Amino acid sequence: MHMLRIAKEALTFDDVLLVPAHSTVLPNTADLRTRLTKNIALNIPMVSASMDTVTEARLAIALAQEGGIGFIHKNMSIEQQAAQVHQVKISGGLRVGAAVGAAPGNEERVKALVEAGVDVLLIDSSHGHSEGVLQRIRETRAAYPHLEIIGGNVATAEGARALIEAGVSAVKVGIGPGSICTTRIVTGVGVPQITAIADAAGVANEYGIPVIADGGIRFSGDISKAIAAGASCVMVGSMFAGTEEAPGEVILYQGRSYKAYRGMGSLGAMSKLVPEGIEGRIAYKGHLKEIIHQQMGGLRSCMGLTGSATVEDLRTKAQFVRISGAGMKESHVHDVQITKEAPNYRLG
Amino acid sequence: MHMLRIAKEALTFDDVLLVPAHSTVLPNTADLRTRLTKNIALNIPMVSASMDTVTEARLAIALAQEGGIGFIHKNMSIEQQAAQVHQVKISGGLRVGAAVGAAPGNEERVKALVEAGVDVLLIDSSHGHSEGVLQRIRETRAAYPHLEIIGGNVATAEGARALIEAGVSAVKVGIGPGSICTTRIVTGVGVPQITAIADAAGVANEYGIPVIADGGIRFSGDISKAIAAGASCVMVGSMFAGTEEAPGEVILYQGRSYKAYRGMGSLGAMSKLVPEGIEGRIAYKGHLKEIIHQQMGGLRSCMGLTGSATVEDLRTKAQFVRISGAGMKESHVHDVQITKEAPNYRLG
Amino acid sequence: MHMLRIAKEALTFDDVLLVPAHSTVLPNTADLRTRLTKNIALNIPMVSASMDTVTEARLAIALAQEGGIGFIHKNMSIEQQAAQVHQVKISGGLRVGAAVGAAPGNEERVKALVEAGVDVLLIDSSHGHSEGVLQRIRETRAAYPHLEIIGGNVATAEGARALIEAGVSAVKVGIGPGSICTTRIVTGVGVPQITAIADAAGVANEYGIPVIADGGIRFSGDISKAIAAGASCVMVGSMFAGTEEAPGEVILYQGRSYKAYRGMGSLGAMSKLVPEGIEGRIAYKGHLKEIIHQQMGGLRSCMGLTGSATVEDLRTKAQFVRISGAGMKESHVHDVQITKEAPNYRLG
Amino acid sequence: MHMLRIAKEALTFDDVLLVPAHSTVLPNTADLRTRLTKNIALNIPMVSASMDTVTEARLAIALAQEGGIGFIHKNMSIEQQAAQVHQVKISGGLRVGAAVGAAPGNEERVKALVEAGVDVLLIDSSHGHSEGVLQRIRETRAAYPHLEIIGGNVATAEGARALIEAGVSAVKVGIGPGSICTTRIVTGVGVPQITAIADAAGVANEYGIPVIADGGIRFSGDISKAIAAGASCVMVGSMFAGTEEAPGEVILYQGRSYKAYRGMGSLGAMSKLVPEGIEGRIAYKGHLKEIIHQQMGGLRSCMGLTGSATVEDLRTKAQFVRISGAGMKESHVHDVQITKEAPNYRLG
Ligand SMILES: COc1c(C)c2c(c(O)c1C/C=C(\C)CCC(=O)O)C(=O)OC2
Ligand SMILES: COc1c(C)c2c(c(O)c1C/C=C(\C)CCC(=O)O)C(=O)OC2
Ligand SMILES: COc1c(C)c2c(c(O)c1C/C=C(\C)CCC(=O)O)C(=O)OC2
Ligand SMILES: COc1c(C)c2c(c(O)c1C/C=C(\C)CCC(=O)O)C(=O)OC2
Ligand SMILES: O=c1[nH]cnc2c1ncn2[C@@H]1O[C@H](COP(=O)(O)O)[C@@H](O)[C@H]1O
Ligand SMILES: O=c1[nH]cnc2c1ncn2[C@@H]1O[C@H](COP(=O)(O)O)[C@@H](O)[C@H]1O
Ligand SMILES: O=c1[nH]cnc2c1ncn2[C@@H]1O[C@H](COP(=O)(O)O)[C@@H](O)[C@H]1O
Ligand SMILES: O=c1[nH]cnc2c1ncn2[C@@H]1O[C@H](COP(=O)(O)O)[C@@H](O)[C@H]1O
Ligand SMILES: [K+]
Ligand SMILES: [K+]
Ligand SMILES: [K+]
Ligand SMILES: [K+]
Repeated sequence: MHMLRIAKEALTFDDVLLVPAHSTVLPNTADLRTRLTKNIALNIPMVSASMDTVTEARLAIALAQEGGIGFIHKNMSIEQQAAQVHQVKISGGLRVGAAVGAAPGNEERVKALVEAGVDVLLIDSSHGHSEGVLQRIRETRAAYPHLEIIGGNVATAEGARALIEAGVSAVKVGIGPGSICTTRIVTGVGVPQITAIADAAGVANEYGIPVIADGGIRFSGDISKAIAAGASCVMVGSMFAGTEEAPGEVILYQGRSYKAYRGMGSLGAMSKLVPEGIEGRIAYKGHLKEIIHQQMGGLRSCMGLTGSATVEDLRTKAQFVRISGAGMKESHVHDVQITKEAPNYRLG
Repeated sequence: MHMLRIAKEALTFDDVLLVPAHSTVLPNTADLRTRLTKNIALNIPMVSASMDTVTEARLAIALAQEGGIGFIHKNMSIEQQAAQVHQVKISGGLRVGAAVGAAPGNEERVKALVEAGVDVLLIDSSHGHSEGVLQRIRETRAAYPHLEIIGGNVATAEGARALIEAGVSAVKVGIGPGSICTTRIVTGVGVPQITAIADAAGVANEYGIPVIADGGIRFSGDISKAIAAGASCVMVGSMFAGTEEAPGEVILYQGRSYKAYRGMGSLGAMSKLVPEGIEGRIAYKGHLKEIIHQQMGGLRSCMGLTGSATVEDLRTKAQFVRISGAGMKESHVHDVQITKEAPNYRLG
Repeated sequence: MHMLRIAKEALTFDDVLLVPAHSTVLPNTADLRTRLTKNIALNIPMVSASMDTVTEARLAIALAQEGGIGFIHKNMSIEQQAAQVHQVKISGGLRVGAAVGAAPGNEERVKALVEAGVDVLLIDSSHGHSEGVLQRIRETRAAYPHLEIIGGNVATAEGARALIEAGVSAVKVGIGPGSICTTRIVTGVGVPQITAIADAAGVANEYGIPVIADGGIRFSGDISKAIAAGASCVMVGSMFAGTEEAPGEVILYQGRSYKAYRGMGSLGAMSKLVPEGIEGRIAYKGHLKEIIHQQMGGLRSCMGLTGSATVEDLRTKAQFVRISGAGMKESHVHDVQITKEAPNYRLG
Repeated sequence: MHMLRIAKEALTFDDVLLVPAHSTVLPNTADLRTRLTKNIALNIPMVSASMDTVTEARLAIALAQEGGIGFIHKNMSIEQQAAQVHQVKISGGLRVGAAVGAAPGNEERVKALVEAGVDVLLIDSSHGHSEGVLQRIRETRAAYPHLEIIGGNVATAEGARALIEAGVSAVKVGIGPGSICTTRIVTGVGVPQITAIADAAGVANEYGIPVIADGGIRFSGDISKAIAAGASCVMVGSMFAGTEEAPGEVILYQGRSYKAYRGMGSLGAMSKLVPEGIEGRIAYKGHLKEIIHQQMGGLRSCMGLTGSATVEDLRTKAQFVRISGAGMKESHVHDVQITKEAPNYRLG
């Protein structure tokens, strides 16, 4: 019978914790280096979302200087987007990426971006397993046989495989886990992100193709978990939004400091439309460099606790335990009133 | 032993998500057409609840114009109910339904409604598996052999089967999931709605009889899930209550705009009574046509994500994953303050 | 290995719902009659807690008049307790019970209560499986071979069995589920109440001995569930506290009307003590008769939905489904603002 | 496949309850005596955290007088720490412990503490399975063959074993359950505490080595559970913070009385640092002696309910049931407004 076609149970970040192990690794000796694509290395496993409230040249420069790579968003003219890529390239040999989406008629944007020296092109869609997206990847790969191309987003083994066979240099994973996302609520479609990363990685591992975990990262411990689940690096929006280097001005509202943060599927980013994201504000965070130091500090401390000398060790060898709701509540601060916010644990 | 007679675990909407798949379907090319009954087609898979704060001729007209069908409520005289059915029929060949409940002595209401040209009669009860309800269905089917009859509500395979054998043209499913319902709390009786739809559909599928999923639909993603669970269309109360076309005037209260919305089992709708619903208010929503566009937009986007070309594909082929509480929390917007409500994600 | 000695998973009320079935039963034709003990019948399956903020003669009279039985509390002199039992007996042949606890030196209280015509003696302890309690039961049974004796509380098969072999006429079940109870938090000891009732009943059924489900009943649906789990009737404190007939005066506080309600293990009821209950206030509820009508209305409607003609049918034949947290949230009223509290669903 | 490397499910305090059993034990006849180490007995199973807002000589004296042992913290000079150990020793032959952490260069602190008469040395780390910690234990054990040494923290069987083989006299268990801890959130690493205690004890039991359960104890029932899980005693911070005897002055804030309580991994305790704890305030609690009486009262009442004559009986024979979220909610006080806080159940 099995009238209800339930393929399996799926987990996200708050369903699991990493198990501590024998370790000779110290936090400050952990090696954070990793891969974005088969041919592009990173010194830290962080990439910035291709969103108009997160990544232009300014943030892409600060991030590349810390060892990551920024993806310049496409909500600007072809000329401005190429100028922004070029600005990153002439700021000290830094690497940069750029998003172009998946619609037809992006050829001229793609050509401008390759000419401006873009290191990696992101063909990104809310549905990477769409035949349109797969065909744009094939055409771009035939047109530019040596361009590094990231394609996404998928949330399944099958999708990771279709992207790899279409020619991607990395698979980006995540359908609906984003802070600003309403896709799962408005469509009913999604896969909890830890299960999505692991399913994608089980395929991509076979071809040596890295998986980028995109969306849903809120605390530095979610980075650790995303990597242990199979990701080679993570993509973040909300963790970098609100930084000084992110686009837009600081807004003061009811004693607090904010920057705008919105989904690229929100009515405002898209300009009757049916949106799959919201328009919001995110607490001002100060300089990207300090945020990065705190988040990588957490990852470093995990690598010490797990005995993971390198990111590959965390990604292929660390183990999880599955926890309940009570388990998650124990993991947070509890039964004490906080008198000073820690820089790596800001709730409100 | 098994002293505790637990038949199985049961799931509702927030326990599951739909898995994305290979798709050539685009949202605006998805085919939304479906069946209400074996012989009555709909252009969209939405029917309105037979409630006195949701459906009279006005809403039934607007909905039929969008491709759905409205069920005129029975809290009015036989004459007014027939006049309302007739008003829908002479508003451009629109289809209309009407509720009559299940008590004896409804014969003359039934005759008036058939004469006024009603397309589908709803014999609706809070307990469709009641022998009284089954006998009213049999008598109505012998009296009107070609009248389309919907019978409900049930929440089990056995109940769906008893309704089919009594002569129904469609089975309506749902015991207790409604927004305004206190049945499960006051009686202890109910079945989580995704499991209820799937159990009913496993039976009804064998006879080609559609299942209508009634109650508990809050976001457009719940529509997708209800169909993937086996429903051919959904019935909604609260999603249409508060629209301009729903009965009753707009109430202004503490800066906000409302319309009355109440269970038909509430003390007010029934006039010592023991109620199984409450009397409430629901946010003013504006015109039904825009609400419908947003909800069908979500369903369309699901069909694109799932590669479901038609509603039948979603209903018989899409797959689910089971999620935890943490999974559901990730699916909503999280860790960002919303500055503008999206029209398809209004919380408060 | 199994270092963690976990005997099994256990459930309470909000973990389960009752499945609707074929029914010829109508709510107002359901038979509510049941057994308190092997030899004492009740017209409704409700008994009142032996608490000093719930049951003296006044409430015990009103309840017996509705078909239940009240247990007079022991926080008064032997003489006052016998006078209260006698007052119920001379108010029209009504049945009455009285609590005496389990400490040595209760012989003279017991003799006074039997002489005042008590129908049923409650030897009640927070730990019915205590050897002291079992020996007081044996001695009382040898002293009064025809006195109906209820012993409790237990939460296991083994405990139910030890009480039966000690000579009880009914087993009372519940360790820690009470509204006003902190036992499980302060000791770490308890069994979720639906599992506790079913385990006890699996034993008691073999001897024809009824089980009384004591504590944790909040809504009328919990009564249905407690019986379907194996109870012959339920004992309630908080549902009857705050009624006009319960002991104590109405307190007005911040616009609302209250009566005191406290655990018998609270510091105030016991007068360095280590309490296992709290002192509180409970909303004023009006007359017991109307409360009873609402709660039995819910039970009646369950019996209609489940096709349970008698309480025995509900107790031995109805089936459950296990639900998630999302299931429970769907069961309550949701996504609507309540404008008028229903008499059987008062939250605040 | 099993791409997601999930070793097993893990539980903490709120996931389980203890099952009541046949008992001849009365609360006030229960024997609370236990072991801290193989060679050091305690009269009650409570030790105080080595934190600068919890334990100096003053609290260590009051606790030892009640039958426990206090661990003097190391955020002071070697001389002050030895003077504090000495003060406890000359306050009536009381036992005392002292923390030294795990970094190299602690030799001279260790020598000063042994000379000042410390009974037990705590070599404590946030990662007891670190090779650095294991080597400091070996060196300290070769240097002081008869010094009782506690090593920690671990959360696994493997870790308990590595500590035992390094020479510890007791294993301290807990990675991340502390009130003031953000390790699990900032690193992603941790094990729910009931599972952590049981896994560690399965190893330590084989060598007769006690396990100390450290962190996450909020109510006296958590003590019972920690012992039944395999601990010989518990270590607490927040339960003793805010007592009169704990370090620091009472702070009055918004009508309420507090003392500072902070993680030893917090930015303030450590003085760019990446912290693993927060700085907070905890309600003023009054004298340690009364707190201890309430907490041991709860444990005593558990031993009565479980028929556990001694702590060893609770630790090796008591059984658990696994509960849901609804189970935990039933265990707390519910559906009543508390008018007087009980001394053993203070929420706010
Ligand atoms: C492309 O950026 C995304 C991504 C990566 C994801 C989602 C999403 O909604 C958007 C915005 C949707 C946009 C800009 C409309 C164009 C399109 O539909 O491709 C999602 O739910 O999971 C992943
Ligand atoms: C009939 O409308 C419903 C339906 C469809 C359902 C329930 C319900 O309470 C009412 C109102 C109950 C009324 C009007 C009283 C008459 C009766 O009892 O039939 C429910 O809980 O699941 C389904
Ligand atoms: C006896 O009334 C109870 C019962 C029935 C239960 C509990 C309880 O705390 C009390 C009050 C405890 C009292 C009055 C102290 C005397 C004693 O201990 O027997 C409980 O937790 O489950 C069941
Ligand atoms: C040592 O005290 C602890 C313990 C016992 C634990 C944790 C922790 O963060 C600290 C403070 C961390 C400090 C003082 C920094 C030095 C170090 O790292 O050892 C934890 O998460 O589980 C157990
Ligand atoms: O409007 C949107 N709806 C849904 N997902 C979006 C939208 N805009 C961007 N995203 C995705 O959300 C991610 C950011 O998630 P975050 O880091 O949790 O804030 C982006 O990298 C995209 O994958
Ligand atoms: O008083 C009531 N109690 C319980 N269910 C009701 C009541 N009135 C109507 N219903 C059901 O609730 C459904 C509406 O649910 P909603 O769409 O979640 O607001 C209706 O279609 C009926 O099935
Ligand atoms: O102080 C107490 N602590 C724990 N349980 C108590 C206490 N006083 C009474 N009880 C139990 O709690 C029951 C009432 O539970 P209630 O109906 O949920 O309010 C009583 O019948 C007793 O079994
Ligand atoms: O900063 C910190 N971060 C994490 N754990 C800490 C920190 N400081 C102390 N601890 C641990 O937390 C325990 C106290 O937990 P508590 O009793 O739940 O308040 C201590 O005994 C240590 O094991
Ligand atoms: K914690
Ligand atoms: K989301
Ligand atoms: K409901
Ligand atoms: K309780």
